[PDB]
Amino acid sequence: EQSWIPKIFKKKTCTTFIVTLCQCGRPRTAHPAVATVWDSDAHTTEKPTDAYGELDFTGAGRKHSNFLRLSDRTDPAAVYSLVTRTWGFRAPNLVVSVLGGSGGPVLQTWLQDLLRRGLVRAAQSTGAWIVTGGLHTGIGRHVGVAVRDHQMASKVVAMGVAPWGVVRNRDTLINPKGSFPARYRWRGDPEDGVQFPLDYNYSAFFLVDDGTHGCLGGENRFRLRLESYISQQKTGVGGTGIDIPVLLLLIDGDEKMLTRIENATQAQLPCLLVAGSGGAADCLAETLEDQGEARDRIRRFFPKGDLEVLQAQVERIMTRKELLTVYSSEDGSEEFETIVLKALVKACGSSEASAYLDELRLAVAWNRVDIAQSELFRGDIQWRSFHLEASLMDALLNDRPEFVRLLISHGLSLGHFLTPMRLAQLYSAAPSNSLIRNLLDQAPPDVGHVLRMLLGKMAPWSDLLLWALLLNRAQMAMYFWEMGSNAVSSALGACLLLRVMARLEPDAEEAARRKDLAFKFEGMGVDLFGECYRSSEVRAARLLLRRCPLWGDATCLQLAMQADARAFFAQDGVQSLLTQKWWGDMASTTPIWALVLAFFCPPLIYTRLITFRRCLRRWFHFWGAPVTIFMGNVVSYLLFLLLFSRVLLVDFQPAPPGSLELLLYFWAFTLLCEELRQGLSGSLSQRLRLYLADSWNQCDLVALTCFLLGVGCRLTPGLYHLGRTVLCIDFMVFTVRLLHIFTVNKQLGPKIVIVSKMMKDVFFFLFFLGVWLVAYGVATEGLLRPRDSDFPSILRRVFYRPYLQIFGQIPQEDMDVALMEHSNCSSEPGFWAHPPGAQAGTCVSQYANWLVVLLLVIFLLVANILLVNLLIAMFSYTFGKVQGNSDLYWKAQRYRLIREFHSRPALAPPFIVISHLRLLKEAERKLLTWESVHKENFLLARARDKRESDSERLKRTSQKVDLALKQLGHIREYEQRL
Ligand SMILES: [Ca+2]
Ligand SMILES: [Ca+2]
Repeated sequence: EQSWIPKIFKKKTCTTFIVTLCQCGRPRTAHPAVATVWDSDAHTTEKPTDAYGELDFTGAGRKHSNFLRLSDRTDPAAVYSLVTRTWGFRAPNLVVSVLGGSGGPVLQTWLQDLLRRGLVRAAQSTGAWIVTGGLHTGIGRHVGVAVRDHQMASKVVAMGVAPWGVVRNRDTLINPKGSFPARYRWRGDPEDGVQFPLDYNYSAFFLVDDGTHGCLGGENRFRLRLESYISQQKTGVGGTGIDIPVLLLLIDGDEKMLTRIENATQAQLPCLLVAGSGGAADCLAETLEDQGEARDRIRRFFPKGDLEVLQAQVERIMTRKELLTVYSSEDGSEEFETIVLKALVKACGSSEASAYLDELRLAVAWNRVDIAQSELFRGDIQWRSFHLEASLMDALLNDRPEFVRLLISHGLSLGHFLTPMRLAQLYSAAPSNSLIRNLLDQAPPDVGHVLRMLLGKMAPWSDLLLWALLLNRAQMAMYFWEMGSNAVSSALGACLLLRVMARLEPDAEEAARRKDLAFKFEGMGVDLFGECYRSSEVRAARLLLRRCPLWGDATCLQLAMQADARAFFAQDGVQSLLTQKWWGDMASTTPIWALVLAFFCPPLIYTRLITFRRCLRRWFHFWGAPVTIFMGNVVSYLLFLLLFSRVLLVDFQPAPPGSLELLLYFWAFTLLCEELRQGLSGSLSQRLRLYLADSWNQCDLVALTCFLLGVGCRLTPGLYHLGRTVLCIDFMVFTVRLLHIFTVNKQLGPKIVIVSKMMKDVFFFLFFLGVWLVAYGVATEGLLRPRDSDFPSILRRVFYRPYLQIFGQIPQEDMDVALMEHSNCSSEPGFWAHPPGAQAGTCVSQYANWLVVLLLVIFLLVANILLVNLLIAMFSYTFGKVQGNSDLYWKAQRYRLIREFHSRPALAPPFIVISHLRLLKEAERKLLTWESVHKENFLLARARDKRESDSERLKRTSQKVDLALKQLGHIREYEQRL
C-alpha cells in the first residue's frame, strides 16, 4: 500500500551549484552537470521519494520502526494523516517536543533524572507522543532510553525528526520499490562530527530532506509546522473528538535555539524552560523571574552577546510571555504535571467549553484536582452535562475520589448518567484477580446473587455505594454515602458487608483495610445517629431504628447485631430505647428491689411503689413487661434445676417413674415446646437457620436431645444405667446454660465472653500438654516396666497420673524406689520393688530409678510452671483484650437479651402450656428528609472543624501568602515601569 508514498512526498536534490566545496557540502567532483547564495528550494530539484520503509535494527529491537524520508517543504497535514492511518499509531492524548542542543554526549545527572522521571511518567500516565531529534546522541538518546525503560516497565510512542544527511549508512535505506525489511548498522566503528547514528528506541522516524550532505537546523521549520498542525487537530472521530494538547520543552541551547523558541511562541504553542540547563534556556528563565545586557552576555557565550539582535529577540520573547513557563527545580522536585497543566490553561485564555476538555482529561489522568478546580472549574467556563460524562467515567475507573466529587459537584446529573452498560464496566474494573472478581466469576453486572450469597438473603447513589464497598475504595465509598438516602441504615449495612468480606478475604492485609473502612463507617453512623437522637428523641428512637429498610428488609438493630457493631449499641439513644423496651409500660426508673418485692406480692403493684378498667390495664402492663417475664423465667429455671437435681439424686430408681419424675417430664416437654415456638416464629428454612445460628439455642437443643435420650433409655428395661448417666450429663448442660441470665448484669456480662474466648486457649494448651504428657508418661512407663502392663492401666499411668501431678498430686511412693520395699517379684533378671499403690503395677523395675526422679523433677518444673503459666498468660492477654471494651460487649448482650425476652409468652415455662395454647407512606418520606437534613448538618460541622485544623490553616496561609508575594512582585514591576 506504499505505491503512493513517492506520489505525495518528494526528495530534494542540490541540483544547482553554489560555491572546491559548495554550500550543500557535495564535492565539486560529484555534482549535477546542469550547474551567489544557496537557495533552500530555488536551487533545488524535486524528485519522488525513495527512502520510505521500515527499519529492523540489528540485534535487540522491535523489528519495526517506520522510517520515512520527506522534503522539508511538506504540508504537515499529509504527514499526520499518514501516521494516524497507514502506520496505525493512535491519535495521541498529548504531544511533547523536546528542544535544546544539550552540548556534551553525557548530560547532567540531575537533568537526566528530571527528564526520565517527570516527562516519561507523565507520558506513561497519559499515553502521549514525544518528538525529538532522531539521533542516538545527547538529549535524543536520553529520551529514547528513558522511553524504552518505561515501556519495559509497563502506551508511549517516540517520534524522530532528524535531517537527512546526518544519518549514517544512508545507502542502506534506499529502495523505490519498497523497503519493508531493512538492516541498519547503528554500531559502526567509524565516527564523525557530521553523520550520526539513528537511535533504536524510537517507534518511527522522520528524515527531512533539504538537499544537503550534512547540516543542522534543516528540520526546525518542518518540525514547528508539524507541531502547530498538531495543536490544531482533534483526537480522532473527526471534529467529534477534542483538541490534542501540545507544548515544547526547552533544555539549554544557543542563539539558533532562541530563534526557534521565538518562532514557536509566535506560532502560539506553549513552551517550558528548565532552570540551570545552560545557555538559551536559563537566560529566558531569569528574564521571566525578573542588568539584562550583562545577563545576556553572562548566561550565553561571548559570541553574539554584543549583537543587540539577541536583545531584540529577548524583548520579542517577553512580548508573549503568556506562553513561556519556567521549571522550578525545587531541590530535585522531579514533579511538573501541575506545571504542564498551568501552562496549558494559561495558554488558552478563551473559554468556549469545547476546547478545554483535553486539559480536563489530562487532569483526570493525573491527580491535579486542585489545578482543575482553580482554572477549569473556576466558573468562567460554561460546563455542560454531557461534557463531563467521559471524565467522570475515567475518574471512577482510576479511583480519583476528590476528582469525582468535583465533577459531580459541577452540574452532573447522575440519574441521566448511570446506565446498565456503565455499571457493568465499573464492575469489570475489578483489579485483576481480586476477591470481588472471584465472586463475580463464580456467580450484566449480576450483583444481586453475590450479595444474597454473602449476607444470606434472609437511586444511583445506593448502587455506587455498593460498587465502591465491593471494590474496597474508601474515599469514593465515603463520598457516595455522604449523599445517599438512608444514612444510618446504609452505614450499618456497609459495615456489615465490609466485615463479612474481610473475614472472607484471604489477603490478610486487604482484610485489614476492609475492617478499618468498616470501623470508619460504624463511627460515622454512630455520630449521625447521636445527633439525630439529640435533636428529637421520639423521632429518631421510635422510627429510624425500628424500621425495615430496602437494604436487607431488616431493622437497623438487626444489621448492627449481624455486623457486631457494638459501638453502635454503646451510644445513648440506642440504650435508652432498649431500656424503655426492657421495662415495658413500667417506668424505667423503678428500683430493682421494688420490682423484685412486687413480684412476690402481686397485690402490691397497685400502690405507689411501682410507677407507670385501670386495674386490668395495670396488671397486664406489669406482668407483660419483658423484665418481669425475665424474672419469672429465672425463677422457673432455678426451680427446674432444683427439681432435676432432686429427682436425679433421690427419686431416680429402676422402678417406673414417680410423681416428681412425671412432673419433670412435663416440664421438659414444655421447654421443648417453647424452644420449638422460638425456632418456628423467629421462609421456614430461613427462620430455622436464623434460630439455629444462636449459640444459646444450640445449647438448648443439645440439652433437650440429651434429656430425651435419657428418658428413652431409662424407660427401656435394660438401659437404666445408661439413661441415668446421660441424664446426669444433660443436667450439667442445663446448669451451664443457666449462665445466659448473667448477661443482664454489667459486671457479669463480659465475663461470659471472656470464658468463651478462654476456651480456645484451653484447647491449644491441651494440644501442648498432650504432647508433653505423652512424652513424659511414655518415658516413665518404659523406665519403670510395671508388670501389670494392662492396656487400661497403661493409659492410666501414661496420661491420667501425670495430669494429676500437674495439680500437686505427686505419688512419690509409686515412683521412687527408696520409698518402696524391695522384693523378689519376677524371674526376670535385675532388681524389683513393690509399690504400695493399687494401680501402680504389682512391681516395678528399679534399674535406673534416679532417672525416673530426674524426669519427675523436670516434668514438675515444665508442666507446673512453664506450660501452666503459658496458658495463664494467654488468659491474661484475652482478658485484657476484652476488658477495655467491657461496656460495649455488655451493651450488645443487653440488646440480645431484650430482643429474646420481648417476644416471649408472659408465663413461665412450667405454666407456659396455657400460653402456648392461647397462641394456637409520606411518614417515611418525612422521616428520611429529617435524617438527611441532620446528616448534612453533621457533615457541615465536621468540614468546618477540618477547615480550622492547624494543618489546614497552615496550608491556606501558605498559599495565600504566595498569592501576596506574587502581587507584591507585580506591583514592584508596575512601579518600576512608571
Ligand atoms: Ca486546549
Ligand atoms: Ca432458646
